[PDB]
Amino acid sequence: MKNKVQLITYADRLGDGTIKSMTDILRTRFDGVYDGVHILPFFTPFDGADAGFDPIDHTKVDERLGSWDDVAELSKTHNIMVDAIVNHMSWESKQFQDVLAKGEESEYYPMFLTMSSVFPNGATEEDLAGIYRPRPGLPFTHYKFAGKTRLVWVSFTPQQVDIDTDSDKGWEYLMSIFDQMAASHVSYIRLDAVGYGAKEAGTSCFMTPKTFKLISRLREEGVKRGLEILIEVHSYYKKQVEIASKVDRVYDFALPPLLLHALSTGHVEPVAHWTDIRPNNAVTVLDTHDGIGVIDIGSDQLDRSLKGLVPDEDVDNLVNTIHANTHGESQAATGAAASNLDLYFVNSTYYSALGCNDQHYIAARAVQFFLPGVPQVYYVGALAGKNDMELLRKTNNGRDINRHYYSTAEIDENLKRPVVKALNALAKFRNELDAFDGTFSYTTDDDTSISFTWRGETSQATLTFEPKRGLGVDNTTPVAMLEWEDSAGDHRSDDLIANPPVVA
Repeated sequence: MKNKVQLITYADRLGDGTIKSMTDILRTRFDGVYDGVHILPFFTPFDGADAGFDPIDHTKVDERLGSWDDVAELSKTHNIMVDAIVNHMSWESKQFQDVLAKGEESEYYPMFLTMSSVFPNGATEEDLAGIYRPRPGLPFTHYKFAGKTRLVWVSFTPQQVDIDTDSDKGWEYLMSIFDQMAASHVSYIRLDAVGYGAKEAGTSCFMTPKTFKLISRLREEGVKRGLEILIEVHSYYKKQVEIASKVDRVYDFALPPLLLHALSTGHVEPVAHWTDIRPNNAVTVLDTHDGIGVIDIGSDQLDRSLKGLVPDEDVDNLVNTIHANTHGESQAATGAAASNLDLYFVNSTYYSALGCNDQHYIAARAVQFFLPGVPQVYYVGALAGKNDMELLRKTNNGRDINRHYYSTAEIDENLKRPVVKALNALAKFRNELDAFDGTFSYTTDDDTSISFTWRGETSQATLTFEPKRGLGVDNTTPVAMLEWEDSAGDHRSDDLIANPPVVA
Protein backbone atom coordinates (compact mmCIF):
# COMPACT_ATOMS: atom_id res chain seq x y z
CA MET A 1 0.00 0.00 0.00
CA LYS A 2 1.36 3.41 -1.02
CA ASN A 3 2.76 5.36 1.94
CA LYS A 4 0.61 8.44 1.28
CA VAL A 5 -2.39 9.89 3.12
CA GLN A 6 -5.81 8.68 1.93
CA LEU A 7 -9.35 10.02 2.23
CA ILE A 8 -12.31 7.98 3.52
CA THR A 9 -15.60 9.21 2.12
CA TYR A 10 -19.09 8.40 0.99
CA ALA A 11 -19.40 9.15 -2.72
CA ASP A 12 -22.65 11.05 -2.13
CA ARG A 13 -21.76 13.02 1.02
CA LEU A 14 -18.73 14.88 -0.44
CA GLY A 15 -19.84 17.13 -3.29
CA ASP A 16 -22.90 17.09 -5.55
CA GLY A 17 -23.73 13.49 -4.64
CA THR A 18 -22.01 11.28 -7.23
CA ILE A 19 -18.76 9.40 -7.78
CA LYS A 20 -17.88 11.82 -10.60
CA SER A 21 -18.38 14.83 -8.32
CA MET A 22 -16.44 13.22 -5.46
CA THR A 23 -13.63 12.63 -7.95
CA ASP A 24 -13.84 16.29 -8.98
CA ILE A 25 -13.49 17.41 -5.35
CA LEU A 26 -10.51 15.13 -4.68
CA ARG A 27 -8.64 16.37 -7.76
CA THR A 28 -9.34 20.11 -7.46
CA ARG A 29 -9.63 20.75 -3.70
CA PHE A 30 -7.19 18.15 -2.31
CA ASP A 31 -4.37 17.80 -4.83
CA GLY A 32 -1.30 16.45 -3.05
CA VAL A 33 -3.25 16.14 0.22
CA TYR A 34 -5.07 12.85 -0.41
CA ASP A 35 -3.33 10.54 -2.88
CA GLY A 36 -5.85 7.71 -2.51
CA VAL A 37 -9.42 7.23 -1.38
CA HIS A 38 -11.50 4.62 0.38
CA ILE A 39 -14.92 4.91 -1.27
CA LEU A 40 -17.48 3.55 1.18
CA PRO A 41 -19.89 0.98 -0.27
CA PHE A 42 -21.48 2.34 -3.43
CA PHE A 43 -23.30 -0.79 -4.58
CA THR A 44 -27.01 -1.39 -5.10
CA PRO A 45 -28.50 0.12 -2.92
CA PHE A 46 -26.24 2.62 -1.12
CA ASP A 47 -29.07 4.02 1.06
CA GLY A 48 -30.41 0.93 2.84
CA ALA A 49 -30.51 -0.01 6.50
CA ASP A 50 -26.73 0.12 6.99
CA ALA A 51 -25.64 2.89 4.59
CA GLY A 52 -24.16 0.71 1.85
CA PHE A 53 -22.97 -2.26 3.93
CA ASP A 54 -26.25 -4.10 3.22
CA PRO A 55 -26.33 -4.16 -0.59
CA ILE A 56 -28.69 -6.42 -2.48
CA ASP A 57 -26.32 -6.73 -5.47
CA HIS A 58 -22.69 -6.19 -4.42
CA THR A 59 -21.56 -6.33 -8.07
CA LYS A 60 -23.58 -3.37 -9.40
CA VAL A 61 -22.81 0.28 -8.69
CA ASP A 62 -25.93 2.10 -7.56
CA GLU A 63 -26.79 3.96 -10.75
CA ARG A 64 -27.70 7.03 -8.67
CA LEU A 65 -23.97 7.30 -7.83
CA GLY A 66 -22.34 6.43 -11.16
CA SER A 67 -20.77 3.35 -12.72
CA TRP A 68 -17.73 1.12 -12.60
CA ASP A 69 -16.30 3.24 -15.41
CA ASP A 70 -16.36 6.15 -12.94
CA VAL A 71 -14.20 4.08 -10.59
CA ALA A 72 -11.79 3.28 -13.41
CA GLU A 73 -11.56 6.98 -14.29
CA LEU A 74 -10.69 7.88 -10.69
CA SER A 75 -8.00 5.17 -10.64
CA LYS A 76 -6.00 7.21 -13.18
CA THR A 77 -5.09 9.72 -10.44
CA HIS A 78 -5.80 8.01 -7.09
CA ASN A 79 -5.27 4.60 -5.55
CA ILE A 80 -8.74 3.34 -4.66
CA MET A 81 -9.79 1.28 -1.65
CA VAL A 82 -13.19 -0.47 -1.71
CA ASP A 83 -15.11 -2.87 0.52
CA ALA A 84 -15.64 -6.55 -0.24
CA ILE A 85 -18.33 -8.01 2.02
CA VAL A 86 -17.18 -11.62 2.15
CA ASN A 87 -19.05 -13.07 5.14
CA HIS A 88 -22.69 -12.70 4.10
CA MET A 89 -25.08 -11.25 1.53
CA SER A 90 -28.67 -10.03 1.31
CA TRP A 91 -31.54 -12.44 1.82
CA GLU A 92 -33.08 -10.50 -1.11
CA SER A 93 -30.26 -11.52 -3.45
CA LYS A 94 -31.32 -13.64 -6.40
CA GLN A 95 -29.12 -16.47 -5.12
CA PHE A 96 -30.79 -16.75 -1.70
CA GLN A 97 -34.26 -16.13 -3.14
CA ASP A 98 -33.64 -19.11 -5.42
CA VAL A 99 -32.90 -21.26 -2.36
CA LEU A 100 -36.06 -20.12 -0.56
CA ALA A 101 -37.98 -21.22 -3.66
CA LYS A 102 -36.18 -24.42 -4.68
CA GLY A 103 -34.46 -25.51 -1.46
CA GLU A 104 -31.94 -28.30 -1.90
CA GLU A 105 -32.70 -28.40 -5.63
CA SER A 106 -31.35 -24.85 -5.85
CA GLU A 107 -28.09 -24.33 -7.69
CA TYR A 108 -27.08 -22.11 -4.73
CA TYR A 109 -28.13 -24.29 -1.78
CA PRO A 110 -24.49 -25.15 -0.87
CA MET A 111 -23.71 -21.41 -0.91
CA PHE A 112 -25.44 -20.58 2.39
CA LEU A 113 -24.60 -21.79 5.89
CA THR A 114 -27.19 -23.42 8.13
CA MET A 115 -26.79 -24.84 11.61
CA SER A 116 -26.39 -28.26 9.98
CA SER A 117 -23.59 -27.04 7.70
CA VAL A 118 -21.35 -26.53 10.75
CA PHE A 119 -22.99 -28.99 13.16
CA PRO A 120 -24.09 -31.98 11.06
CA ASN A 121 -23.74 -33.84 14.30
CA GLY A 122 -25.55 -31.90 16.99
CA ALA A 123 -24.26 -28.93 18.96
CA THR A 124 -23.71 -28.93 22.70
CA GLU A 125 -24.65 -25.88 24.73
CA GLU A 126 -20.93 -25.16 24.97
CA ASP A 127 -20.66 -25.40 21.17
CA LEU A 128 -23.25 -22.68 20.60
CA ALA A 129 -22.54 -20.70 23.77
CA GLY A 130 -18.90 -20.37 22.69
CA ILE A 131 -19.55 -18.62 19.35
CA TYR A 132 -18.24 -15.05 19.34
CA ARG A 133 -21.16 -12.67 18.82
CA PRO A 134 -21.29 -9.08 17.55
CA ARG A 135 -25.03 -9.01 18.34
CA PRO A 136 -27.18 -10.54 21.10
CA GLY A 137 -28.62 -14.04 20.98
CA LEU A 138 -27.54 -16.94 18.75
CA PRO A 139 -26.50 -16.45 15.07
CA PHE A 140 -29.59 -18.12 13.60
CA THR A 141 -32.90 -17.12 12.06
CA HIS A 142 -35.76 -19.08 10.50
CA TYR A 143 -36.13 -19.33 6.73
CA LYS A 144 -38.17 -21.82 4.70
CA PHE A 145 -36.23 -23.64 1.97
CA ALA A 146 -39.05 -24.64 -0.38
CA GLY A 147 -41.35 -25.21 2.59
CA LYS A 148 -39.00 -26.72 5.16
CA THR A 149 -38.01 -24.49 8.07
CA ARG A 150 -34.22 -24.10 8.26
CA LEU A 151 -32.01 -22.21 10.71
CA VAL A 152 -29.81 -20.04 8.52
CA TRP A 153 -26.55 -18.75 10.00
CA VAL A 154 -26.77 -14.97 10.42
CA SER A 155 -23.87 -13.21 12.14
CA PHE A 156 -25.39 -9.72 12.09
CA THR A 157 -29.01 -9.17 11.03
CA PRO A 158 -31.58 -11.76 9.90
CA GLN A 159 -31.51 -9.99 6.51
CA GLN A 160 -27.79 -10.77 6.03
CA VAL A 161 -27.34 -14.49 5.43
CA ASP A 162 -23.86 -15.97 5.94
CA ILE A 163 -22.20 -17.67 2.96
CA ASP A 164 -20.13 -20.85 3.08
CA THR A 165 -16.73 -19.52 2.05
CA ASP A 166 -15.60 -23.14 1.52
CA SER A 167 -18.25 -23.89 -1.11
CA ASP A 168 -17.63 -23.66 -4.83
CA LYS A 169 -20.68 -21.44 -5.27
CA GLY A 170 -19.61 -19.21 -2.39
CA TRP A 171 -16.12 -18.77 -3.83
CA GLU A 172 -17.50 -18.15 -7.32
CA TYR A 173 -19.56 -15.27 -5.91
CA LEU A 174 -16.62 -13.79 -4.02
CA MET A 175 -14.45 -13.94 -7.14
CA SER A 176 -17.14 -12.16 -9.18
CA ILE A 177 -16.65 -9.27 -6.75
CA PHE A 178 -12.85 -9.41 -7.04
CA ASP A 179 -13.05 -9.66 -10.85
CA GLN A 180 -15.15 -6.49 -11.08
CA MET A 181 -12.84 -4.59 -8.71
CA ALA A 182 -9.81 -5.59 -10.78
CA ALA A 183 -11.56 -4.63 -14.01
CA SER A 184 -12.09 -1.11 -12.66
CA HIS A 185 -8.48 -0.85 -11.40
CA VAL A 186 -9.14 -0.93 -7.67
CA SER A 187 -5.95 -1.20 -5.62
CA TYR A 188 -7.05 -2.15 -2.08
CA ILE A 189 -9.83 -4.38 -0.76
CA ARG A 190 -11.17 -3.94 2.77
CA LEU A 191 -12.50 -7.37 3.79
CA ASP A 192 -15.56 -6.56 5.91
CA ALA A 193 -16.50 -9.04 8.65
CA VAL A 194 -13.87 -11.47 7.32
CA GLY A 195 -13.16 -12.43 10.93
CA TYR A 196 -16.50 -14.29 10.97
CA GLY A 197 -16.10 -15.83 7.51
CA ALA A 198 -14.93 -19.29 8.65
CA LYS A 199 -17.10 -21.54 10.82
CA GLU A 200 -15.69 -24.57 12.63
CA ALA A 201 -17.55 -26.51 15.31
CA GLY A 202 -16.12 -26.20 18.82
CA THR A 203 -14.40 -22.85 18.20
CA SER A 204 -15.47 -19.26 18.68
CA CYS A 205 -15.81 -19.08 14.86
CA PHE A 206 -13.95 -15.75 15.02
CA MET A 207 -10.38 -15.49 13.71
CA THR A 208 -9.72 -19.22 14.08
CA PRO A 209 -7.06 -21.12 12.09
CA LYS A 210 -9.67 -21.71 9.39
CA THR A 211 -10.23 -17.94 9.26
CA PHE A 212 -6.56 -17.27 8.54
CA LYS A 213 -6.66 -19.97 5.86
CA LEU A 214 -9.58 -18.07 4.35
CA ILE A 215 -7.72 -14.76 4.54
CA SER A 216 -4.61 -16.22 2.94
CA ARG A 217 -6.73 -17.73 0.15
CA LEU A 218 -8.32 -14.34 -0.54
CA ARG A 219 -4.91 -12.63 -0.52
CA GLU A 220 -3.57 -14.94 -3.25
CA GLU A 221 -6.71 -14.53 -5.36
CA GLY A 222 -6.28 -10.78 -4.93
CA VAL A 223 -2.65 -10.61 -5.98
CA LYS A 224 -3.45 -12.63 -9.11
CA ARG A 225 -5.83 -9.76 -9.99
CA GLY A 226 -3.71 -6.83 -8.80
CA LEU A 227 -5.58 -6.39 -5.51
CA GLU A 228 -4.16 -6.06 -1.99
CA ILE A 229 -6.37 -6.97 0.96
CA LEU A 230 -6.83 -5.25 4.31
CA ILE A 231 -8.63 -6.72 7.31
CA GLU A 232 -10.82 -4.70 9.69
CA VAL A 233 -10.97 -6.27 13.15
CA HIS A 234 -11.73 -4.74 16.54
CA SER A 235 -10.36 -6.91 19.34
CA TYR A 236 -8.39 -6.87 22.57
CA TYR A 237 -5.09 -5.18 21.86
CA LYS A 238 -3.09 -8.38 22.40
CA LYS A 239 -5.26 -10.25 19.89
CA GLN A 240 -4.63 -7.38 17.46
CA VAL A 241 -0.86 -7.83 17.66
CA GLU A 242 -1.27 -11.59 17.16
CA ILE A 243 -3.62 -11.05 14.21
CA ALA A 244 -1.46 -8.50 12.40
CA SER A 245 1.57 -10.80 12.49
CA LYS A 246 -0.39 -13.24 10.28
CA VAL A 247 -1.89 -10.90 7.65
CA ASP A 248 -0.75 -8.20 5.24
CA ARG A 249 -2.43 -5.22 6.89
CA VAL A 250 -4.75 -4.27 9.73
CA TYR A 251 -6.30 -1.12 11.13
CA ASP A 252 -4.84 0.64 14.17
CA PHE A 253 -7.99 1.09 16.26
CA ALA A 254 -6.15 1.66 19.54
CA LEU A 255 -4.74 5.03 18.51
CA PRO A 256 -7.99 7.07 18.26
CA PRO A 257 -8.98 6.59 21.92
CA LEU A 258 -5.34 6.63 23.05
CA LEU A 259 -4.97 10.15 21.69
CA LEU A 260 -8.26 11.30 23.23
CA HIS A 261 -6.98 9.98 26.56
CA ALA A 262 -3.57 11.63 26.13
CA LEU A 263 -4.96 15.01 25.09
CA SER A 264 -7.49 14.94 27.93
CA THR A 265 -5.15 13.78 30.73
CA GLY A 266 -1.60 14.60 29.61
CA HIS A 267 -0.49 10.97 30.00
CA VAL A 268 1.78 9.64 27.24
CA GLU A 269 2.91 6.31 28.73
CA PRO A 270 -0.04 4.44 27.12
CA VAL A 271 0.86 5.93 23.73
CA ALA A 272 4.51 5.02 24.30
CA HIS A 273 3.58 1.47 25.32
CA TRP A 274 1.42 1.09 22.20
CA THR A 275 4.13 2.56 19.96
CA ASP A 276 6.53 -0.09 21.28
CA ILE A 277 4.30 -3.12 20.62
CA ARG A 278 1.79 -2.05 17.97
CA PRO A 279 1.72 -3.75 14.56
CA ASN A 280 3.29 -1.48 11.96
CA ASN A 281 1.63 -3.12 8.93
CA ALA A 282 -1.29 -0.88 9.72
CA VAL A 283 -3.68 1.69 8.39
CA THR A 284 -3.88 4.59 10.85
CA VAL A 285 -7.08 6.53 11.50
CA LEU A 286 -8.60 8.90 14.01
CA ASP A 287 -12.22 9.00 12.82
CA THR A 288 -13.95 6.41 10.67
CA HIS A 289 -17.48 6.17 9.27
CA ASP A 290 -18.50 4.43 12.48
CA GLY A 291 -18.39 5.61 16.07
CA ILE A 292 -15.24 6.12 18.10
CA GLY A 293 -14.31 2.65 19.31
CA VAL A 294 -13.30 2.38 22.96
CA ILE A 295 -13.33 -1.45 23.00
CA ASP A 296 -9.87 -1.32 21.46
CA ILE A 297 -7.92 -0.11 24.52
CA GLY A 298 -10.06 -1.72 27.23
CA SER A 299 -10.09 -5.09 28.92
CA ASP A 300 -10.81 -8.25 26.96
CA GLN A 301 -14.59 -8.50 26.86
CA LEU A 302 -14.76 -12.30 27.24
CA ASP A 303 -12.21 -12.38 30.10
CA ARG A 304 -12.24 -8.98 31.83
CA SER A 305 -9.15 -10.07 33.80
CA LEU A 306 -7.00 -9.22 30.74
CA LYS A 307 -6.58 -5.49 31.26
CA GLY A 308 -6.28 -2.99 28.43
CA LEU A 309 -3.78 -0.26 27.67
CA VAL A 310 -5.40 1.94 30.33
CA PRO A 311 -7.27 0.85 33.48
CA ASP A 312 -11.00 0.14 33.22
CA GLU A 313 -11.74 3.44 34.98
CA ASP A 314 -9.87 5.41 32.31
CA VAL A 315 -11.94 3.66 29.65
CA ASP A 316 -15.06 4.86 31.46
CA ASN A 317 -13.62 8.36 31.88
CA LEU A 318 -12.86 8.49 28.15
CA VAL A 319 -16.51 7.88 27.27
CA ASN A 320 -17.73 10.46 29.78
CA THR A 321 -15.11 12.98 28.57
CA ILE A 322 -16.57 12.82 25.06
CA HIS A 323 -20.01 13.35 26.60
CA ALA A 324 -18.75 16.39 28.52
CA ASN A 325 -16.75 17.82 25.60
CA THR A 326 -19.82 17.59 23.35
CA HIS A 327 -22.11 19.00 26.06
CA GLY A 328 -24.42 16.01 25.71
CA GLU A 329 -24.51 15.63 21.92
CA SER A 330 -22.81 12.23 22.03
CA GLN A 331 -25.16 11.14 24.83
CA ALA A 332 -28.11 11.74 22.51
CA ALA A 333 -26.34 9.84 19.73
CA THR A 334 -24.99 6.92 21.79
CA GLY A 335 -27.36 4.30 23.17
CA ALA A 336 -26.85 3.78 26.89
CA ALA A 337 -25.32 0.57 28.22
CA ALA A 338 -25.70 0.76 32.05
CA SER A 339 -21.88 0.94 32.15
CA ASN A 340 -19.25 2.34 29.79
CA LEU A 341 -17.11 -0.81 29.92
CA ASP A 342 -19.99 -2.49 28.06
CA LEU A 343 -19.85 0.14 25.31
CA TYR A 344 -18.19 -0.67 22.00
CA PHE A 345 -18.36 2.78 20.37
CA VAL A 346 -19.26 6.41 21.12
CA ASN A 347 -21.10 8.34 18.40
CA SER A 348 -19.36 11.68 17.83
CA THR A 349 -17.12 13.37 15.29
CA TYR A 350 -13.50 13.33 16.39
CA TYR A 351 -13.25 17.12 16.26
CA SER A 352 -16.30 17.45 18.52
CA ALA A 353 -14.98 14.72 20.84
CA LEU A 354 -11.98 16.99 21.48
CA GLY A 355 -14.30 19.91 22.23
CA CYS A 356 -13.43 21.48 18.86
CA ASN A 357 -9.94 22.34 20.12
CA ASP A 358 -7.79 23.06 17.05
CA GLN A 359 -4.41 22.63 18.76
CA HIS A 360 -5.45 19.24 20.14
CA TYR A 361 -6.93 18.09 16.83
CA ILE A 362 -3.89 18.96 14.70
CA ALA A 363 -1.63 17.38 17.32
CA ALA A 364 -3.69 14.17 17.12
CA ARG A 365 -3.33 14.07 13.34
CA ALA A 366 0.40 14.75 13.60
CA VAL A 367 0.91 11.76 15.90
CA GLN A 368 -1.22 9.63 13.57
CA PHE A 369 0.93 10.57 10.58
CA PHE A 370 4.20 10.00 12.44
CA LEU A 371 3.40 6.45 13.53
CA PRO A 372 4.31 3.65 11.08
CA GLY A 373 1.39 2.79 8.84
CA VAL A 374 -0.66 4.28 6.01
CA PRO A 375 -2.76 7.21 7.29
CA GLN A 376 -6.41 7.71 6.37
CA VAL A 377 -8.48 10.83 7.08
CA TYR A 378 -12.27 10.49 7.27
CA TYR A 379 -13.99 13.18 5.21
CA VAL A 380 -15.77 14.71 8.22
CA GLY A 381 -12.40 15.03 9.94
CA ALA A 382 -10.78 16.27 6.74
CA LEU A 383 -13.10 19.28 7.15
CA ALA A 384 -12.80 19.42 10.96
CA GLY A 385 -16.52 18.72 11.14
CA LYS A 386 -18.74 19.16 14.21
CA ASN A 387 -21.50 16.80 15.30
CA ASP A 388 -24.44 17.00 12.89
CA MET A 389 -27.43 17.16 15.23
CA GLU A 390 -29.93 18.04 12.48
CA LEU A 391 -29.22 14.87 10.50
CA LEU A 392 -29.25 12.87 13.74
CA ARG A 393 -32.73 14.09 14.66
CA LYS A 394 -33.92 13.54 11.08
CA THR A 395 -32.75 9.91 10.82
CA ASN A 396 -32.50 8.80 14.48
CA ASN A 397 -29.40 6.84 13.39
CA GLY A 398 -26.73 7.53 15.98
CA ARG A 399 -23.81 7.22 13.58
CA ASP A 400 -25.25 10.02 11.39
CA ILE A 401 -23.90 12.54 13.91
CA ASN A 402 -20.60 11.72 12.14
CA ARG A 403 -21.90 11.43 8.55
CA HIS A 404 -22.73 14.99 7.50
CA TYR A 405 -23.62 15.68 3.85
CA TYR A 406 -21.04 18.20 2.59
CA SER A 407 -22.12 20.17 -0.46
CA THR A 408 -19.39 21.58 -2.67
CA ALA A 409 -20.21 25.01 -1.23
CA GLU A 410 -19.73 23.78 2.34
CA ILE A 411 -16.45 22.15 1.34
CA ASP A 412 -15.05 25.41 -0.05
CA GLU A 413 -16.23 27.35 3.00
CA ASN A 414 -14.49 24.93 5.37
CA LEU A 415 -11.28 25.01 3.33
CA LYS A 416 -11.10 28.63 4.54
CA ARG A 417 -10.59 27.54 8.18
CA PRO A 418 -7.01 27.62 9.55
CA VAL A 419 -7.42 24.22 11.23
CA VAL A 420 -8.42 22.66 7.90
CA LYS A 421 -5.62 24.46 6.06
CA ALA A 422 -3.27 23.16 8.76
CA LEU A 423 -4.44 19.59 8.13
CA ASN A 424 -3.98 19.91 4.36
CA ALA A 425 -0.45 21.26 4.81
CA LEU A 426 0.29 18.49 7.32
CA ALA A 427 -0.81 15.77 4.90
CA LYS A 428 1.19 17.35 2.08
CA PHE A 429 4.20 17.34 4.41
CA ARG A 430 3.53 13.66 5.27
CA ASN A 431 3.35 12.85 1.53
CA GLU A 432 6.34 14.87 0.31
CA LEU A 433 9.14 14.47 2.88
CA ASP A 434 11.02 11.29 2.02
CA ALA A 435 11.94 10.84 5.69
CA PHE A 436 8.67 8.92 6.11
CA ASP A 437 9.80 6.40 3.48
CA GLY A 438 12.77 5.65 5.75
CA THR A 439 13.33 4.38 9.29
CA PHE A 440 11.32 5.10 12.43
CA SER A 441 12.41 5.61 16.03
CA TYR A 442 11.08 7.29 19.16
CA THR A 443 12.17 8.51 22.59
CA THR A 444 10.16 9.38 25.68
CA ASP A 445 10.57 11.28 28.93
CA ASP A 446 8.38 9.33 31.36
CA ASP A 447 4.87 10.76 31.27
CA THR A 448 5.61 14.31 30.02
CA SER A 449 6.83 13.91 26.43
CA ILE A 450 7.27 11.51 23.52
CA SER A 451 9.19 12.23 20.32
CA PHE A 452 8.58 10.46 16.99
CA THR A 453 11.52 10.57 14.56
CA TRP A 454 11.78 9.55 10.92
CA ARG A 455 15.18 9.68 9.21
CA GLY A 456 15.27 9.13 5.46
CA GLU A 457 17.64 9.61 2.53
CA THR A 458 17.43 13.39 1.99
CA SER A 459 15.36 14.45 5.01
CA GLN A 460 14.59 13.93 8.69
CA ALA A 461 11.80 14.99 11.04
CA THR A 462 11.01 14.73 14.74
CA LEU A 463 7.56 15.33 16.25
CA THR A 464 7.49 16.06 19.98
CA PHE A 465 4.12 15.54 21.69
CA GLU A 466 3.44 17.23 25.05
CA PRO A 467 -0.28 17.18 25.92
CA LYS A 468 0.65 18.35 29.44
CA ARG A 469 1.30 21.81 27.99
CA GLY A 470 -2.25 22.65 26.96
CA LEU A 471 -4.84 20.84 29.05
CA GLY A 472 -8.44 22.00 28.62
CA VAL A 473 -10.97 22.18 25.78
CA ASP A 474 -10.49 25.97 25.57
CA ASN A 475 -6.68 25.94 25.62
CA THR A 476 -4.74 27.49 22.74
CA THR A 477 -1.24 26.30 23.70
CA PRO A 478 0.33 24.01 21.06
CA VAL A 479 0.97 20.48 22.31
CA ALA A 480 2.88 19.28 19.22
CA MET A 481 6.19 20.75 18.07
CA LEU A 482 7.90 19.91 14.79
CA GLU A 483 11.50 20.00 13.59
CA TRP A 484 12.74 18.72 10.24
CA GLU A 485 15.46 19.01 7.61
CA ASP A 486 14.99 19.29 3.84
CA SER A 487 16.73 20.90 0.86
CA ALA A 488 16.67 24.27 2.64
CA GLY A 489 18.33 23.06 5.85
CA ASP A 490 16.89 22.95 9.36
CA HIS A 491 13.34 24.11 10.05
CA ARG A 492 11.04 24.36 13.05
CA SER A 493 7.34 24.91 13.74
CA ASP A 494 6.14 25.25 17.34
CA ASP A 495 2.57 25.91 16.13
CA LEU A 496 1.14 23.65 13.43
CA ILE A 497 -1.95 25.85 12.91
CA ALA A 498 -0.30 29.24 12.53
CA ASN A 499 3.00 27.95 11.06
CA PRO A 500 2.10 24.74 9.23
CA PRO A 501 5.12 22.97 7.73
CA VAL A 502 6.17 22.99 4.09
CA VAL A 503 8.85 20.93 2.34
CA ALA A 504 11.44 22.26 -0.09
